[PDB]
Amino acid sequence: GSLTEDGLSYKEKFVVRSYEVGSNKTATVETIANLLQEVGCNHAQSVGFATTTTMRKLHLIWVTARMHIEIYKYPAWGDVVEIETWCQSEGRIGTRRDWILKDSVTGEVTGRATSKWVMMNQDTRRLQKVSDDVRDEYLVFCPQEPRLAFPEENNRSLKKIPKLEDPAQYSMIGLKPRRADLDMNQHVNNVTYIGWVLESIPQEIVDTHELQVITLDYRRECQQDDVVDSLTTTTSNDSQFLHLLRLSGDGQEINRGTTLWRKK
Amino acid sequence: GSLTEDGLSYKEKFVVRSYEVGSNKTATVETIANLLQEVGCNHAQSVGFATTTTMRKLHLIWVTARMHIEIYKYPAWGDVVEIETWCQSEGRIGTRRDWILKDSVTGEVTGRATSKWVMMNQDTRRLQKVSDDVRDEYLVFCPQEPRLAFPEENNRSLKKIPKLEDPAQYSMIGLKPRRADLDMNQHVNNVTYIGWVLESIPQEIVDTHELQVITLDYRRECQQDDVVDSLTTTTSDSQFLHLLRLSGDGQEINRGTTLWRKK
Ligand SMILES: Oc1ccc2cn[nH]c2c1
Ligand SMILES: Oc1ccc2cn[nH]c2c1
Ligand SMILES: Oc1ccc2cn[nH]c2c1
Ligand SMILES: Oc1ccc2cn[nH]c2c1
Repeated sequence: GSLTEDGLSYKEKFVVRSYEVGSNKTATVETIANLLQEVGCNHAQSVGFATTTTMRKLHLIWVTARMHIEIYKYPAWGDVVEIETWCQSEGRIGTRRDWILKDSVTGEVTGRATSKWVMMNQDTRRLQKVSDDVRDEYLVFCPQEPRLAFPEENNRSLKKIPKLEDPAQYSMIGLKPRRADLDMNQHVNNVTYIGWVLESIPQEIVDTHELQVITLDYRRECQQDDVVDSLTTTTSNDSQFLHLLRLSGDGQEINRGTTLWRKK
Repeated sequence: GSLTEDGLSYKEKFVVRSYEVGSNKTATVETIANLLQEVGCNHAQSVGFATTTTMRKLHLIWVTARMHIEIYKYPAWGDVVEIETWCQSEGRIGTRRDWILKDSVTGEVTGRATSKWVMMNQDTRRLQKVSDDVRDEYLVFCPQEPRLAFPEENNRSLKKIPKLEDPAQYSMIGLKPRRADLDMNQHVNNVTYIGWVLESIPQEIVDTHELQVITLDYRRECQQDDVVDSLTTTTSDSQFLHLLRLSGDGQEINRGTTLWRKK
């Protein structure tokens, strides 16, 4: 991978691996989300990082508040997918990281993603508005004029998500992360939550439809010793669902989301 | 990746990804096992295949009976690992696939693996002795003289593994595969079983030791709706005996042994 000519975005090519594909003979949404995370990590390393010096001094970290992914065409095993990523400050609310996925051979856009990140103290877990000092240190690596993967005036990436009411139409109970679901700092990887949300989609939908859109809100972390319940209700050719992840015991919410599926 | 000059083995380089590393900032054993599987798939595609023409129509498939992995040095995030793989027929018993892992920069051997594969009818699940017709269509892609990743006389890769007796010292119960744990044919990937075996190793061992050797025997496949119990007992470096069995009736799916070195 490499930073582009202006040094304001980062591009990388990936060849889809045999173990990365699902029952459709194409890359799963979890493989895509992992590649978005990988290109994001390489972009941060190429520019000196995704904590800055000031964040490390104040015990501050970036945490994902929302992830929105839209896939038009999933790459097959052996295909080359090219991913471009960039960041932008959104005032004092937080930062936004965007991605554009392309078929490396034809140059056609096959997917796009956008994520909202908030600043949090590592220890207290208290969210805070972005300070001007921290902002200045990020701005030199971001384009100054808006560059959005989802420009549209009424787009799906910014819609409010309601809380699923009991009883859920479908559910997958007792979901536990294993050690491979944890990252280098023993925290559950954000991609595992996508897998858990999709667990409550019935097999019939998986067999006859392809996941086209997923929007996921992150409210709370799931610990290594936590147990999760995944709940889904149909809200709708296309099928739409409302999703809720909550702790098995007391029902504390960890995530809420929406998915949109198109007939195969 | 590419077949070597003689076309009798296959080599491929992989750059370790950020999400592929664990708590010690190096590639997990599950990442390694996935790369061995990936280089094995690419070798089969490059020579005209993971099933022959005669095996197809006769509804025959290759299934893993044993996997033995030894890691001396795990690659870190950004490191380049070079993997060479080859196959050899072992008479009418089955086939063997071997791997050698190297640091691509220094050329030093950082790991090695060996796997035993048996022939099974995909429908009845009955194991079969390898027919001479199938043997012939495979021997043109394998070296004729023995080439072993584990040459040593009666080494760790060929030792018999006993059945763990109850009560187990440690256990992780109620383990279920999710859709990401299934492959392109909706079968649980062989790597998930490695993850499940290691789940019953206590966190204290994980924090103070590194996994150096794992030998795993496959007895029965776990279905998408099956629930598994992972059991471990210390037999000793630290050494453990492992058993994976169905939550309910206790039917055995796997047995194994691991060897860990102090960090
Ligand atoms: O559970 C699921 C269902 C659908 C998809 C698509 N990619 N990953 C999935 C997992
Ligand atoms: O057929 C293709 C080829 C490459 C890519 C990349 N994303 N989706 C694809 C589909
Ligand atoms: O549960 C475990 C424990 C140790 C390792 C090392 N790689 N992957 C593991 C999983
Ligand atoms: O430090 C290294 C560098 C590359 C490889 C490959 N396997 N292990 C390694 C360790």
